[PDB]
Amino acid sequence: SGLVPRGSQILCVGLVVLDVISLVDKYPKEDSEIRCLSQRWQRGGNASNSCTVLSLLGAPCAFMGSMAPGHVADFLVADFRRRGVDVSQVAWQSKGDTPSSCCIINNSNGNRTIVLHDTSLPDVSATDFEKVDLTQFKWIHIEGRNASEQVKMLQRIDAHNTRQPPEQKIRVSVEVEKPREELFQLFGYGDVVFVSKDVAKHLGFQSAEEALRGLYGRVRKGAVLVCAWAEEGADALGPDGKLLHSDAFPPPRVVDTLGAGDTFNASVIFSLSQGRSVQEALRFGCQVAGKKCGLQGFDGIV
Amino acid sequence: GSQILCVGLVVLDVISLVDKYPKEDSEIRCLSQRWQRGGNASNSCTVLSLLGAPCAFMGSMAPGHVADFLVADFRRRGVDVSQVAWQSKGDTPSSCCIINNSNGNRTIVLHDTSLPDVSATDFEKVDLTQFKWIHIEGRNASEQVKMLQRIDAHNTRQPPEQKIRVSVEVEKPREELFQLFGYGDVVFVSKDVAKHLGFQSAEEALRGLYGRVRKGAVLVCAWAEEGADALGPDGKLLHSDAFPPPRVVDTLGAGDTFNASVIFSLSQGRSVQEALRFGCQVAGKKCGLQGFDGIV
Ligand SMILES: Cc1c[nH]c2ncnc(N3CCC[C@@H](CO)C3)c12
Ligand SMILES: Cc1c[nH]c2ncnc(N3CCC[C@@H](CO)C3)c12
Ligand SMILES: Cc1c[nH]c2ncnc(N3CCC[C@@H](CO)C3)c12
Repeated sequence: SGLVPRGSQILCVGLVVLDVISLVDKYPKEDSEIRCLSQRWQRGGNASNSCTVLSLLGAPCAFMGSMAPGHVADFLVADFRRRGVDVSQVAWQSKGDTPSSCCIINNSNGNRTIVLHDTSLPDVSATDFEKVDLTQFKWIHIEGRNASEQVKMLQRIDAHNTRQPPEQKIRVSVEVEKPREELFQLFGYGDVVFVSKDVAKHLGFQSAEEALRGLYGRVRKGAVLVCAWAEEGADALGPDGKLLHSDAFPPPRVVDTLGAGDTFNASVIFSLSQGRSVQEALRFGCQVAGKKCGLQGFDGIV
Repeated sequence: GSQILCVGLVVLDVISLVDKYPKEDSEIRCLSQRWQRGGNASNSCTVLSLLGAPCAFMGSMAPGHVADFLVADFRRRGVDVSQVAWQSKGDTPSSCCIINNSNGNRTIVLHDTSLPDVSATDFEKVDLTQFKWIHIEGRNASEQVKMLQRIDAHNTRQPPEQKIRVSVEVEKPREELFQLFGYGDVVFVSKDVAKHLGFQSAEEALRGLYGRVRKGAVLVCAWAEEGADALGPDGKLLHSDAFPPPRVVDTLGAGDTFNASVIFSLSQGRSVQEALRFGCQVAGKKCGLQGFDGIV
């Protein structure tokens, strides 16, 4: 670990996983030995994917998540490094395994069959977070997971900010991506709040417009609420009450959708961290995420 | 001539242990997962080493951290890797494996990395004098036949006391592999190959395929829980009942266990009948355990 200049990095707090994905002709019959058409060993997870996108955009970035030593962590660490991601903030667990999965994509019908391996590795805690020196970060993005612990992380950033001049304040964003009640208290934190179409739909909202208008009362004064709605583009709503929208930039053919949401989030953060307007950041997010949809993985999203 | 050589594949097996076989389009949580060194010839080496037999492995490997895991695993077992055909181009093959805990059924989705297979030229470089037995996992047929001819030629310039015993495994039902029938003192033919050729039992497959073997060879056919059979030059059919564990939890590498145990028993001077029983016994014990430890 080298010298990191003060206020230089974008930190993403969240999950990492190893997805081994095999493309097959037909679904394997039990007890057989078959040859797949293609196989990919892919690093995944929301905060993890956002870090890859930030590095490709030209931002110094860091990942903070829980990992346990082992073969899976070795591959994942080498993959983060291959993507220029700073792993120095990883919270190494003394017991357990790093999450991984085996996925089979049937070419004949596009069906995804997944076998998850999760040893319920302890999440990043408020005590893990207090030990971090915040000065090297200009932006902190939190993937909503263990809400009561994450609220303490958010309150610690808020206390740091109170004692800083405006140019030295750390910008904060949160993502509420899973429809779990406990996460809904995170709407009340951060400068930028991302709400997924899936959470919006589970809350009974039928469009990005309904979601923003219906959830804006849950956000902090002055915060921007953002909701991507796949092929319908994305919307943002700020304190001025003006609903902002950008149309989608669909690829010629959609090849890979995992994790186009994470590419959108990382692109919005990047553009806002560069001093661009909410409208400009929305458009940039739609452009990059839309481009990612027609590409396998993250190469060439530029 | 004190080591046993196995020529074939070394594969990283990513294993998921499930309570029931996954239904298509489902998302399930497995009981447990592990990385295990696989590949047929590679698994036979693991078994030969636990049986106490000095052994060596010969197959293609590409450098990296996965190869570092495979190599350190070979070395931990005490398998000699000095003959590994190290590549500069490609990556190590890996497979996604499902093991059903309710019956021990194993389902393998192999990723073949187009790694160049071991050639006749790579084998010519092998100093045959250190080996008492050479087993070849059938893959690139024409190249393997030249390796077999090289062992045959070596044997002609040796007394019957210093002759290298040869075994061949025809596991995949691929036409090219049927010439290997063919060569060697012992020919292992899978139930899978036998069924594809229209045979319904190990005995019917042995009578139907004995014409294809070289003079004085022994043809061996394992048939899972029906046990295993063998046929030698005397025309006498030999059978061994299986040794099923009360709870079959992992049959991954059970076939490799049977092959290595038969080879070991025969390399020790036991009869074909005794070697068959031994193969069934060790493979059966393996079936009731996860992996290879405790087969003793
Ligand atoms: C990389 C790694 C795998 N398993 C680990 N377990 C504990 N600490 C680690 N390290 C030590 C070097 C410095 C640091 C990375 O930047 C953390 C690791
Ligand atoms: C552009 C596109 C075509 N088909 C899609 N399907 C799903 N998501 C999409 N994304 C990714 C998230 C962000 C969203 C902003 O427009 C676009 C697309
Ligand atoms: C003993 C047993 C129970 N269930 C099995 N299922 C598959 N193979 C089996 N093996 C291993 C290969 C060799 C075969 C010996 O004839 C037995 C078994």
